[PDB]
Amino acid sequence: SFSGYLKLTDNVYIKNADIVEEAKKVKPTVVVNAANVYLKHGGGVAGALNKATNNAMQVESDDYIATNGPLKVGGSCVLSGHNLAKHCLHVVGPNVNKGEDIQLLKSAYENFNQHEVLLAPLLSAGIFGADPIHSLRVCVDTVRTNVYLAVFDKNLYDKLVSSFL
Repeated sequence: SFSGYLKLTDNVYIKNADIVEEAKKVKPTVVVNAANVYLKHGGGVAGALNKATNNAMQVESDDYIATNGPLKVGGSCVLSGHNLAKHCLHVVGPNVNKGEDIQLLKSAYENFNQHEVLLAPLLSAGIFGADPIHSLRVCVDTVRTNVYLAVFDKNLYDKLVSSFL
């Protein structure tokens, strides 16, 4: 199962880890992708997860968008986890760099409550432009299911743990 995580709350755990490497090691039931509404997995966590699937995630995602149209900011869809997990929960956090409402971050995290346990990144962090300390706070105040957070950046991980209220 999950190893090396620091327990933050009853249900939230955190580790300084590459979520692709973590998914390949654990092969969890659900890995969360930091998706955009178009499921265009170009960069950040989405680009890394997609590259690990040899682009199979993108091919599957393009078929999903052709059939269903784009997701909503704050929304999600369940697709295959390919070689990384049983399923991938593609969750769209607001992209502050695209001028999207930060209030949608709580709605984005609510998608995690439909899954008993998940391996996930901090939503709207990184190239999505939100403050990762705020994202962690929304995560622990919104998610009630067991979430194992992988934070790629060591310096950010230390700052998140050291400032956790």
